[PDB]
Amino acid sequence: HHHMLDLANRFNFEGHRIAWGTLGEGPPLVLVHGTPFSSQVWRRIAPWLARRHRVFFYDLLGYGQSDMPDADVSLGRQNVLFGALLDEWKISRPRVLAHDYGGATVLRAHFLDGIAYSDLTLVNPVAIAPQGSPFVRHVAQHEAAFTGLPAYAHHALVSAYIGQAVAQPLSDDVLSIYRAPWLTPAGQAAFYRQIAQMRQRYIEDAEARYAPPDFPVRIVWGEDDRWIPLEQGQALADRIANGKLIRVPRAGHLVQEDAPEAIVAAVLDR
Amino acid sequence: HHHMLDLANRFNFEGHRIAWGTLGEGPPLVLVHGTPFSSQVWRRIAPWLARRHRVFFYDLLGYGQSDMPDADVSLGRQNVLFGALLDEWKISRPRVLAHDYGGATVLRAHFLDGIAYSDLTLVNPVAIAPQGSPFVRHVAQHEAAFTGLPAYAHHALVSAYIGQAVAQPLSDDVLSIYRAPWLTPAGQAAFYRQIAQMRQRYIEDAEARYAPPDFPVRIVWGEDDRWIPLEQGQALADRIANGKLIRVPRAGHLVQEDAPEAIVAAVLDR
Amino acid sequence: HHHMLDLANRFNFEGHRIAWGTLGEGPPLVLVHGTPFSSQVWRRIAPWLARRHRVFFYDLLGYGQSDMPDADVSLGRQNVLFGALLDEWKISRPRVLAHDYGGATVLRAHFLDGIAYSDLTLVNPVAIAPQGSPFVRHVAQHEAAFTGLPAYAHHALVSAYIGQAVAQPLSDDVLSIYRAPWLTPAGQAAFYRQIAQMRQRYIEDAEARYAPPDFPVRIVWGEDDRWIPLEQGQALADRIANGKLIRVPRAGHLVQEDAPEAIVAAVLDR
Amino acid sequence: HHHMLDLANRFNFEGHRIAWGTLGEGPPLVLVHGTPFSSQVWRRIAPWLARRHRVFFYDLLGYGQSDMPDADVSLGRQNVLFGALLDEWKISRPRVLAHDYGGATVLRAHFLDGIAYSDLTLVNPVAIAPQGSPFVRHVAQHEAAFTGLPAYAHHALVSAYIGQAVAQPLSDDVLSIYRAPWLTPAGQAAFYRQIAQMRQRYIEDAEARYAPPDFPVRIVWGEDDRWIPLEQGQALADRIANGKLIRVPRAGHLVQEDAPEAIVAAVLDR
Ligand SMILES: [Cl-]
Ligand SMILES: [Cl-]
Ligand SMILES: [Cl-]
Ligand SMILES: [Cl-]
Ligand SMILES: [Cl-]
Ligand SMILES: [Cl-]
Ligand SMILES: [Cl-]
Ligand SMILES: [Cl-]
Ligand SMILES: [Mg+2]
Ligand SMILES: [Mg+2]
Repeated sequence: HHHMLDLANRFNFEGHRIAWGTLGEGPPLVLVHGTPFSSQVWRRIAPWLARRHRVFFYDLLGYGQSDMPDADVSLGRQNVLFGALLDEWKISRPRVLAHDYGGATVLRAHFLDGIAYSDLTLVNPVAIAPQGSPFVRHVAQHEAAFTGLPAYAHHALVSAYIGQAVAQPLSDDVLSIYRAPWLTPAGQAAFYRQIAQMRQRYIEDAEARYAPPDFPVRIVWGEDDRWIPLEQGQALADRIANGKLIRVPRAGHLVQEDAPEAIVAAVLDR
Repeated sequence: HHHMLDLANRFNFEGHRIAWGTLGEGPPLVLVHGTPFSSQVWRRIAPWLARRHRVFFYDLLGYGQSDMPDADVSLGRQNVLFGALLDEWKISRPRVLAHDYGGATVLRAHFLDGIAYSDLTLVNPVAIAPQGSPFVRHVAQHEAAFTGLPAYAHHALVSAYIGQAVAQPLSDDVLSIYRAPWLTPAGQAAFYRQIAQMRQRYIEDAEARYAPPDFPVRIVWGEDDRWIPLEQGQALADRIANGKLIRVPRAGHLVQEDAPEAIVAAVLDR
Repeated sequence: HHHMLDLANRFNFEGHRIAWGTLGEGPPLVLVHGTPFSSQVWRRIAPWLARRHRVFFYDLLGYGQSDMPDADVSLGRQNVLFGALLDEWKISRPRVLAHDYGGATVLRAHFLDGIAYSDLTLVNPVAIAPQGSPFVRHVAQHEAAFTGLPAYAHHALVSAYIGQAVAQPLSDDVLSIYRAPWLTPAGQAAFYRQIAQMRQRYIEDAEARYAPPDFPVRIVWGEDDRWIPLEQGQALADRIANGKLIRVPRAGHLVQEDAPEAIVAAVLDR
Repeated sequence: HHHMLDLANRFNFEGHRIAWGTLGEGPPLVLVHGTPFSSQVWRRIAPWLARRHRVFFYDLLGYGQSDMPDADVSLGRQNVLFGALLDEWKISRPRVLAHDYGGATVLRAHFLDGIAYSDLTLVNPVAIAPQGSPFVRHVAQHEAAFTGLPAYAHHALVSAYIGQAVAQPLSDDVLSIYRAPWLTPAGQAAFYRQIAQMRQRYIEDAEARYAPPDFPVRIVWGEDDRWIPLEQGQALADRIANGKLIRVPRAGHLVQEDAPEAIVAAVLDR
């Protein structure tokens, strides 16, 4: 596979270590991943965006190379960390590129917390409620029953769940990039924890304020998304992007794997 | 793959349909499968045994093509069904070939119910208490939590669980033979039902009476079985087979897939 | 996989039908593939370039969906066809995006035939002599022996040869896209024919004239190319691009499959 | 996969080392493989035949672990070696189990050289003229073009050719067992060498003498054999086996991989 992004740095967020890294120089561009993934979703994207921007990426608290504490790692926490990183990085009016729960996080940070962006690219965002597959919804009710699974059975569930996000099946090498953080004893608990902490109110609170903002918004949408119906993406575009949707054929929820070129084009050909 | 066995007959067992079939002519030989499989474990074995025997095979109540009722399908039921079928078939002193819970069933039918056999070939039988893999032991405590899973997640767990039974991974075609009965709504509930009903007492009651029986016994034992430790196979051989164990290297629990030739040899090369 | 590009049009070139298609509106951009592939190498690239350009793509004579005649299909012919299509399409100073033998063809058309471009993006071009893989050099000496192979053996060789062009193995569905044109009786003969017609002089004639052209030029280079050494890519960049290569890590010859996002970035982030 | 047979011994055949091994004790049983394979075709069969026989197996000159000389390795040589081994092993009237060119060899040794057997089991033997797949016939006419292939192309050809012998595709681990001897520089030359040395006369000379022998003959025939038409198997059965075939459904030429249990049953169930 293509190389993993180097998240060399550690930011202390309220006693938790947050992994982050940067590439390139120029105007700031911040990349925000979703669940159950990590900044590695940008490994074929960030290097091309870094030719003309200083690109920032970090792993959400509870994900990837960041700490996975027995603590609040929900969307109620992630926009606080997002704002804290922008201040740590001393950046103003960043370009923002965000996927899934990362999209929820930057929509909360703008509409609830007032953070100004220079422009915003969303990729299959979780943005209007209710949201959540039946698996997420069922697992959230039996957390201890799933965290206690034998390692191989957990391995199989994580592998299948990640597989639902793509229209083209991943190679095992690539699937491993996203699965591996969840396979340690801490990671297995962390996987079901962030599912169990999901709550509709985090998205509903942001959605109540949606309106076209004072910066351009574009929404890249994998048409074959098994998790969110296409018409929900169009409804979001109607609400904040003047009805504009960048539809990506033969791509599922994880457009970064099915069609990273689509995201590169959307950001660079703006 | 090889042809599936035709189980074209239906026997009424206390109001439940039991699928069964036969091949060949000659002395009777009855094949008994275990969990979570079906008579299809004999599809590469029964045709060769049928050259000189009238071979009978049936699907346990709750498995395969037999009915999957919300009722007792435990080992406490299966020996009753086994004896009822021997009566229905009007067979006396069959040769017996049995695997896993099929082995427990024919051991109970002989040592508890007094049924005489011509000879007995066991393949990785569940015969010594306690028995239960980590997945079965864990899932037994969370039945509704697992039956409630979305189809693709249950699909993932069943595929992985079946995979633990073999040393050489199955092709998808062959895995599908064993997985498919558990994927309908009734099959999904039935899969977790037969796990929830497992009890050590069904094995313990037979084990308390173990001794060399009044017919030849041999035990074919896949050495790499992930579900039953070799020590219990050695114990069974010491208790009922005068220390004789046919160890099969590089074969897991499901010897019928890793090394069906070993079972054909054990039965035919007396 | 992603949709195949629709090449619904046919151009009559000296009695041979040439397949081609177009997407988008605006300034013209022409895409030129290489061997042994087709315009399908642009199926994840052309749609994004078509957002702001009218994209044209065609299959080289002897390739893809174009006719596969028992005639000259070498690079000596392809620049004549390229110029004929530009005239047919009535396009002036197109942007050009070209790979492998497509690069050789557009370099010949500019440096030998004087055709003007407004911009040139080359991807792992065949441009510096000598060029040719071990398979090509061997098979060029035994055309009849390989054409005479039974279908499944030719199938295996074409599959293996195509696989040498990528760093990440293709799915069988994607490999089929590129292999299928070569599997008919006519396609099997055409595959070895275009190998046997290769000659270094077609490259050498163009190379003698290389200098920085009067339009911008950039070279995308998959670093792990098994068919062209990096040093020849650098030599070309030294001659026509002021020493600049856009290096693509973990990408082989067929950057379109290993890293299509790199090509999209190189064209659009100009 | 199941472990490889240990051919621990070496026999001097006319200045060439021949690999051979034995398992078990009791009456002799000699196993003879065919092309392009080795004694490893018996790795799941020989251990079960050894429970009551002393089983002998060796690799044909030119194959497997035996020497691969630039010398005659054809069927014209192999019956000489077979007779020399029987004499070296001091065995008389052995049971014989032979496949493919191994069948041709033991048929030639009996009907042309007069060696008496006590029992003969043939598996998809080469025995009736003419015999030879289009791949074999074409490669035999262009030997130098194929031996000079790049290693990866030879690897793909050998893999595909072996794949034609099975109805169920091999795992790569198992395919490796059969492919590996042909991948060294010496093995690559040796692979095309034994194809190029094939001649119909070796079969025709034996076929002219076929008649029911003074020992039992059984013919195991994989019904899906792509290399030898079923009609030639029935023709052989009519001439030396009283018209009897042991048909094996859903098995190809290499019955040892598709259905080793069928060969075990055929030898032992008597
Ligand atoms: Cl902090
Ligand atoms: Cl909620
Ligand atoms: Cl219990
Ligand atoms: Cl694709
Ligand atoms: Cl013309
Ligand atoms: Cl030349
Ligand atoms: Cl190998
Ligand atoms: Cl000949
Ligand atoms: Mg288990
Ligand atoms: Mg022992």
